[PDB]
Amino acid sequence: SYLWRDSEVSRSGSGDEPFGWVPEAHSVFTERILAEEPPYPCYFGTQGQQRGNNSFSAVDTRYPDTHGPAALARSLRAYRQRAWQGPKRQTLIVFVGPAVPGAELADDHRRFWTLLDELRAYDTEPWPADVPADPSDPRWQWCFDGEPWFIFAASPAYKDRRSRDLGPCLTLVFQVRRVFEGIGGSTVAGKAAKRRVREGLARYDRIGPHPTLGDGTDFEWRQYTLPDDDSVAAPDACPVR
Ligand code: HEM
Ligand SMILES: NC(=[NH2+])NCCC[C@H](N)C(=O)O
Repeated sequence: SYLWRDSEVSRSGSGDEPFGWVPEAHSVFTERILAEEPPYPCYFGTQGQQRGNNSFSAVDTRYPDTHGPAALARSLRAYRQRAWQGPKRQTLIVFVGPAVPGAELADDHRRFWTLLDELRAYDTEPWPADVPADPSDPRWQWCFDGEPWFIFAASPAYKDRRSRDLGPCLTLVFQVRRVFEGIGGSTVAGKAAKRRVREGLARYDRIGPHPTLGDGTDFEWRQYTLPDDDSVAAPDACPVR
């Protein structure tokens, strides 16, 4: 019941109630993604926003038993069903709040991995057979509710990689793999997509595309939590589990 379309987010909370900080986080996020000049680097995200294809949820760290990982697992199951109907290019954006002034990027990434770990406990489906369960396997991807996802962390502590600063809260961006159908890495369209996004990053960010994004697949976990510099994590060092 915490899965929201744009028009529903304002009813999340009002004032100091649980989620009372969500409507403002939603507005900061949409302002970032819809900004005109320079445009947000990912036109897919911008187009998804414009087309009503982004859904939202939240975690309120003050109330983990009612507004935390158990509820987010329910929201994610509902989102997964939604993501397989209508437009292929949908995204779920989950704000984790209230915001913590001065948090370091490493702290927000720690919080990200901890939240994924807490979700695994609430998964009602077995881990997919086509995906290795061992997070040190080159082919590991995070899975939930019977399928792999692409998931990444955004944080206000991304100072140079501004594309990943979506507002004052740690923000989790979830997609089922369906979003990439038609823009695989070998495809003409997929190469054009990476060109276009990376041109956008070269007009928006203070640091270029991270090496773990590739030239334009092993150890995808490193993409979930890009650093703010050119450091490259050890491949077998995924924090999950
Ligand atoms: C609110 C939704 C979205 C946000 C906030 C978002 C954000 C980003 C960001 C920050 C990047 C730069 C690389 C990175 O930091 O990981 C990126 C790249 C990209 N996004 Fe999105 N995105 C969104 C939706 C989508 C959707 C729906 C697709 C579906 C096709 C998509 C496809 C891509 C691709 C292909 C890249 C390029 C990867 C590369 O150059 O190697 N995005 N996006
Ligand atoms: N935000 C992003 N980096 N999006 C692109 C994710 C693509 C994903 N690594 C794949 O193999 O399909």
